[PDB]
Amino acid sequence: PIPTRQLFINGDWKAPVLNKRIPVINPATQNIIGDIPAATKEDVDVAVAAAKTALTRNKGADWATASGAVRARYLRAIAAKVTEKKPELAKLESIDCGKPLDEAAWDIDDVAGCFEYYADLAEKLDARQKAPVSLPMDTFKSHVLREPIGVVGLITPWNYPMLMATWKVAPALAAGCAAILKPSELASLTCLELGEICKEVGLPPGVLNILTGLGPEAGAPLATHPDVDKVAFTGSSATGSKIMTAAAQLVKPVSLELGGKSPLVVFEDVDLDKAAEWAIFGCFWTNGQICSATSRLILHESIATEFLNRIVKWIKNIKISDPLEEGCRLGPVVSEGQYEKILKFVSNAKSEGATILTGGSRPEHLKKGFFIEPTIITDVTTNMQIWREEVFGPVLCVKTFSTEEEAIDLANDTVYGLGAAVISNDLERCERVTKAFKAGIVWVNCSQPCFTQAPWGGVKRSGFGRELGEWGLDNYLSVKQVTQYISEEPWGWYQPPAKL
Amino acid sequence: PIPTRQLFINGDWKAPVLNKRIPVINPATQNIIGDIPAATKEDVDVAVAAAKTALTRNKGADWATASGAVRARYLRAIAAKVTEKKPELAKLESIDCGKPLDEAAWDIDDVAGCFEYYADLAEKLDARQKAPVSLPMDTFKSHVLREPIGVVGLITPWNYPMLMATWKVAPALAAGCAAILKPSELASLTCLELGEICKEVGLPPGVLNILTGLGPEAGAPLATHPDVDKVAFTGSSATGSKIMTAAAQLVKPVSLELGGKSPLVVFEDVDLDKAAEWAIFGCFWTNGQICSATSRLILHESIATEFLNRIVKWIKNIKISDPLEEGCRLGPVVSEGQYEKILKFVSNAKSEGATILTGGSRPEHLKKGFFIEPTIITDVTTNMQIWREEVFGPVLCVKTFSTEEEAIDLANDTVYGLGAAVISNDLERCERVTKAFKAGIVWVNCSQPCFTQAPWGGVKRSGFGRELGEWGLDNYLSVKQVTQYISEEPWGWYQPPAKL
Ligand code: NA
Ligand code: NA
Repeated sequence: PIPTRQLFINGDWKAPVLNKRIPVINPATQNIIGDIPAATKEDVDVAVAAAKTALTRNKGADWATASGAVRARYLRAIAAKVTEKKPELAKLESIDCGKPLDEAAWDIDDVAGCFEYYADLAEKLDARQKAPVSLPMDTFKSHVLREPIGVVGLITPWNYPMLMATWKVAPALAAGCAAILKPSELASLTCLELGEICKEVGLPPGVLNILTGLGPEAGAPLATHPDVDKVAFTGSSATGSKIMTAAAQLVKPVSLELGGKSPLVVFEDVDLDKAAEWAIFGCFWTNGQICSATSRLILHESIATEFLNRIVKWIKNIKISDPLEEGCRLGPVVSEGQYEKILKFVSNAKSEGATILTGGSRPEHLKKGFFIEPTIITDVTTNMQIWREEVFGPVLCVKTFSTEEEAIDLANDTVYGLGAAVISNDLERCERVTKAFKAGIVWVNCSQPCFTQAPWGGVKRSGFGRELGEWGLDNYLSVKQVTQYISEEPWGWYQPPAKL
Repeated sequence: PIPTRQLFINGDWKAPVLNKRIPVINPATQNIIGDIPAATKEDVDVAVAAAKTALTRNKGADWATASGAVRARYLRAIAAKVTEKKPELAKLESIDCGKPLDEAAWDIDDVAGCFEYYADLAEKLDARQKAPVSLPMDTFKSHVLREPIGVVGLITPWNYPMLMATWKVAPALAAGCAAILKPSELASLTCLELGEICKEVGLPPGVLNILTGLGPEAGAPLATHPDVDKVAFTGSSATGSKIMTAAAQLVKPVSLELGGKSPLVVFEDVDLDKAAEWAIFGCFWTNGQICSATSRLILHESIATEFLNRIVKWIKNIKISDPLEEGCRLGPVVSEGQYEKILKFVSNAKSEGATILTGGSRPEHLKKGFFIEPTIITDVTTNMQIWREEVFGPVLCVKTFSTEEEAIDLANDTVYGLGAAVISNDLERCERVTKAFKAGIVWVNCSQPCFTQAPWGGVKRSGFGRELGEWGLDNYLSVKQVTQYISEEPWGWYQPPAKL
């Protein structure tokens, strides 16, 4: 059932030069279920060269210098193909990364949705070219051209395998770039299947190249390659640093989407079951593996007790099972390494004097797989590890407040600044807290809903630059100023040689 | 004559903590003519804290959360002061960095012009807040807020002391940020005078801090400070690499405007005198110390002999003297170190078999000061140092071509990609060569003219990001997405606890 593939390079399948391969593990069962190719520098070198050629081939006429509407057709066709293979792609996603099937299906709709969104942006791009710049002199004219930034390396995480890749691939292709996508080794199946869809769409060879493998072996050489114009990255802050470090040696532009410790602030004037559902979605959905997870509950003390009672009840209704099982609302975490790391976060918080209100370990009824109960940790102190560090599992901590000012202070109490959410019936209070949040994304009376139309990214230690929306496309376009002297007069700055 | 000043921190003059100072040298005379304060980490610490406080003070009401029209008035008032003090400021610039007085007067006009431009942009910004994002669902509403990015470190070079400072300071202040400016230790006089102008205008304390000193002592701590939100930099690629390297540790956003080896392509179908003047302006103007200098001449063989003859005639008419002298069209280079570096490029070019068509050493009639004659180097081969490395002095090297395609390949034969220029009466040929240039900035039928209204920055090894125009303002604004659930229906993703 699980496909066996090569690297996708220059329009076709291709064995890694050193022919190495790595396991595919199903997090729900812990069994090895196949393998994926493991790329090295010599594969990067081939892929990058293929990308270069794809940009220059035929004067760039098939891709780079073609009109946006031409690229748009390719992106619409990729979108229709994804929609066609939805049932299979969603199942491979759930198998590969462990998210509930109903989540994977949502992801696959949004992959198609993203390609279509950027296809429409590609059609609008042609009219955006040669944008006049108004000048305070009639002796010059100036305009702007928007050109493909060039060869791009795209390095993505496993929590939303196909979708994270798409967020980068769609605008990059829409802008006329040629991409090397390096998906997470923990979940590469659906990205490899993106290769097949490229073949079936007839996407020009070298325009998209997919290289699976270990981060240091296959990701790292993208950031140190003379012919890579930009690296776009989503994942850990630590890996971000390393990639940014390496790129510096060649002053290569890098964009970083990183993790966070996002706050959800819940005021007293709310429907408790609505606010309880959003809090669970904010921390436990995607099996807690959300970069922008509201993993810190900032809860008005007047309702603390009854909110926590309600939220625990909701947790008890969450069906935790194999992701493919009907009605699944929580799957296993992606891997053994993470499973053990998450539980260590829970025990450390126990060792520091915090209370496990609910959850804390694997569920009793599941013997195999990396399953963890939705955990709520209470009696939490500002200096505890649980409060400051990203857990990336179904683990929420709770602190209480009374004043709006104290809630904001607790909210902004972190080195990160990706997401933030406020829930209150008082809308002027929502706006006030919105403005006070030091985050790139703020949700009002919800937590987590993510639209392709709107800009996505962090402040402080959560990285920089925005993806999605028009920002997403602009990340892959280089701006060229064209300024023209239209006066027939000599510049007249230097003294001319006398005539005779 | 030459003012004596302290650091400018938190609205007032303040001695370095370790009270060190460093000399000011007149490049024209080589005399020590005064001194400037030399900041260290502990001064950066004080300046950074001062910037922080400045953003939060009175709930940001004076500056950060104030309307754009309020910051505009401060910017217009700075612009008026610069204009008022033009004669003294221009003279200070010339004495400090060595550029002809007529050039410094032009810089000071544009300093004022830049503040005025960004004042207009600060006003327009109020109307750009809360821009709605159009959603494919009636159950959510979304918009964007544009907030100050926060505490910015601004690190600038000596070739346009006040103007380069302004390119960063004006948009940063227009965006409601608070800035720490670290000017070049080779030319800090006019930037310190910006300090006095801030006092006189009543700019809120901490909004602009001016820290003079050594690169590693005063600039470097900006890139490693947890409270610095962004570093904006213009200077050498090597220093750029270092700043980007340090900033990566805290995953801090950095923008780099670096040097290049920019080409000028001159086709046979042109007025030789006009083309000659522009080639001189492109390489020898500002004493050849232009990041975007067209330091490689790509000249059509059919006109090569007679073009080179004309350009030599024009060069002989360039008056080279003390920058304050009436009619000066070439001053000394900024420093001894630069002086010696440039002469080494000329002799290394001779050591490799290239010809020195004109210039090559100091002028005979000037016994003191770091003067170098405008230099044309011919018989150049692509592997020569002179062809590939940035000289940053009045040194032009020449190569010949016959076909448009050969000229483009020569033009793009470089790791850099800041600027580029085409001169031809055939405007359709200009457009073709424009599109083909791998550069951020292209000049048609001229070389070098620079407008505040138009985006400025490089591709490849010349850095990333764009300054000036609306791009300049956006560099200092963080994007905040605000997405609000407006449905009264429950999210309905999770199974609710049974009603009893
Ligand atoms: Na897997
Ligand atoms: Na000086």
